Amino acid sequence: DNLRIFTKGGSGGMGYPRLGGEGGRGGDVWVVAHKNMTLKQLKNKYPQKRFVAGGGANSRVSALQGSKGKDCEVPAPVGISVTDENGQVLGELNKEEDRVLVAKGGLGGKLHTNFLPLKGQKRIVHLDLKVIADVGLVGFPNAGKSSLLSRVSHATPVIADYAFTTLRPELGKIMYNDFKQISVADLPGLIEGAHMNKGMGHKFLKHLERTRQLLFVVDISGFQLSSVTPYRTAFETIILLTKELELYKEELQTKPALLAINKMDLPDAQVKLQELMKQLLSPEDFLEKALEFQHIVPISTVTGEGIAELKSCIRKALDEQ
RNA sequence: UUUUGAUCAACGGACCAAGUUACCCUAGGGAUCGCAAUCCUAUUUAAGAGUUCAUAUCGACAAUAGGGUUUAA
Ligand SMILES: Nc1nc2c(ncn2[C@@H]2O[C@H](COP(=O)(O)OP(=O)(O)NP(=O)(O)O)[C@@H](O)[C@H]2O)c(=O)[nH]1
Ligand SMILES: [Mg+2]
Ligand SMILES: [Mg+2]
Ligand SMILES: [Mg+2]
Ligand SMILES: [Mg+2]
Ligand SMILES: [Mg+2]
Repeated sequence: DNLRIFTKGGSGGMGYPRLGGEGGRGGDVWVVAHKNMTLKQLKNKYPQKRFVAGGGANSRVSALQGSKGKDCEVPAPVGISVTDENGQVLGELNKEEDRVLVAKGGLGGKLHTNFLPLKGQKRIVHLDLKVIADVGLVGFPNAGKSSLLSRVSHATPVIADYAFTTLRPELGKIMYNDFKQISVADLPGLIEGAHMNKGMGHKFLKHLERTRQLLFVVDISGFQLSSVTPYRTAFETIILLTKELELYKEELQTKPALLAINKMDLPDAQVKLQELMKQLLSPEDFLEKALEFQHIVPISTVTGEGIAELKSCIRKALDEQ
């Protein structure tokens, strides 16, 4: 849902000398909102990504003025954010019936002025519909987010046995007895830092920006997880999780977030729970500023223990804001 | 006792005569492609730059098809 498109403005019609007058302005490119299903159409159908607008009509005998040209339109999903090639946000078609002048039609060719014709503007426009979920799930690889989403919903999420798996976020809506549906999306496990875009990087991290709230899975196996070389403590992971989010965007840290303990079934994990209870809250032997929302609940996937309790806490936060 | 006379130029030249008709009439006949000169475009060129985990090409200059313009009552 993060495609890209190129467009070209129509050319200006050439003027008719001997009092004929101005030529028509070139056609303009307006990205037009349509049914949200159109997103698949744009990226997949019409593989050629160049969209061109009709050039302005040339002046005709009897000193007819230009026809102003023929505009071209690009269907887009609702809620999409229109951004420039450099990443500048031109606009977002948040609601339907929303058109944006992404490209400018060529200035109408006027014989009296300096320029007889003028060519239409052309540019690369990035179009992305980063998942605007009610809340987002953020965790390290092998955290269990896919397993956690598997139990709450029936989305058959891909289970990441190894790191760098489940690259594409999977949107799952959680039903409640109150008949309220809350969308939860599971992204792939993130690496430490990633401010330099190491490994996976923060390219997929743009999706969380849209999400109103963040869900932090805390794998107890994560505590001192090998991570290949060094072994990282869970307390360290939380600090790094907060630190890396702040580096990518300050607002991300300020946004509401929740904590989700995972893999507490193991008796050794239960011993760690007291370590998790000890870590944070009371000052620890620290090894940037970090933020603790305190919305942490002890649960285990696979065994499906305590899952129902967490659901209530998530709903309370959503209802609050 | 030898000669001269025309924008008679409608130029084989009436000495000297314009409009108008739906108010009309008669006799009839009828019908009932080229060059150039720039400028746009489209396809094939690509000189170039390019490019970067549901992520890119555009495009000099040409070639070719169209549409204009200057170029001839
Ligand atoms: N003991 C235990 N094992 C679990 C639990 N949750 C997941 N696992 C195991 O850990 C494996 C790793 O996959 P998992 O962490 O679920 O995938 P993911 O959450 O999508 N990983 P990623 O963080 O990269 O997105 C699973 O296939 C499963 O065998 C849990 O609560 N307890
Ligand atoms: Mg005559
Ligand atoms: Mg004669
Ligand atoms: Mg003769
Ligand atoms: Mg009358
Ligand atoms: Mg009368």
